[PDB]
Amino acid sequence: IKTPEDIEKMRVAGRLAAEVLEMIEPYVKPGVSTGELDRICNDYIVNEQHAVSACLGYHGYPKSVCISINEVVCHGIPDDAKLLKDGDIVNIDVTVIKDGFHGDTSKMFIVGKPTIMGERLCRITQESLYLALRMVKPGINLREIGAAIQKFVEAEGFSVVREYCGHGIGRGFHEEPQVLHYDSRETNVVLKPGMTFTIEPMVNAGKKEIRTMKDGWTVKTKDRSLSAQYEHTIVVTDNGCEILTLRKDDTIPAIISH
Ligand SMILES: CS(=O)(=O)Nc1cccc2cccnc12
Ligand SMILES: [Mn+2]
Ligand SMILES: [Mn+2]
Ligand SMILES: [Mn+2]
Ligand code: NA
Repeated sequence: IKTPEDIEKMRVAGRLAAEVLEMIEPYVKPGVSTGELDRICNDYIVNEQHAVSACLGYHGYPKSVCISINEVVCHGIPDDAKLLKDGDIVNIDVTVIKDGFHGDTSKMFIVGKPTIMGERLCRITQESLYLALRMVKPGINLREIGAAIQKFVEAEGFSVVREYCGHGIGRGFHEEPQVLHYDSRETNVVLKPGMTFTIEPMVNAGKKEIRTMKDGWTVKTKDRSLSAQYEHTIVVTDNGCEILTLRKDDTIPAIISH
């Protein structure tokens, strides 16, 4: 449970994280390397935002952002040799620390000519984040929120990745609680005002199972189906929530009141 002043620090950090995604958007084009995208992000964070990437060095992570293409579910490592191409779907997952507090958000970019199925998976995944956000208010259990995401996603013939989840966030990067995106008999966390955490559903076109690669980081779908993710950092309010990482292109308001 964060203090008013700490919540303010989270607004600042969350805005910065959102702004990295706004900044990078025009660079997300056929032909660019994920390596360069990462350099551009890191330069912006250090030099213009006077912040730091939370990811760089975190538990040994080598880069400043995670960039995940098509069948890669999460933790794609920027690389100078990996070029974006027409029809790709790409997640850029950003976390910045500013004044001791973390802001954590990601979105999908569609590269070149969108494919109908890429467009669909991306839209449905964002909608699954959106429906979750509209549920958030004190007195609700996280279990219900995980359950609703799962129900929505699967009704689309998609699946929810189980190995990854949203999380409490503040002066730490991945704090309690775990925010599962599916119904779990383990989840029992009733929301309270001032809690800050993320919601970050990872949705596969095919089966839920994943595979980790040999670089200690990159995760793909076991069946090599497409996978998409969107993420926001939020604070629970008296009556709902406030999205700390909102972007210009978000089709949901910052403050959600009940
Ligand atoms: C820093 S990171 O964005 O690459 N993410 C992570 C790093 C290290 C450990 C993690 C565990 C769960 C989820 N994300 C993790
Ligand atoms: Mn991560
Ligand atoms: Mn993230
Ligand atoms: Mn996160
Ligand atoms: Na993907």
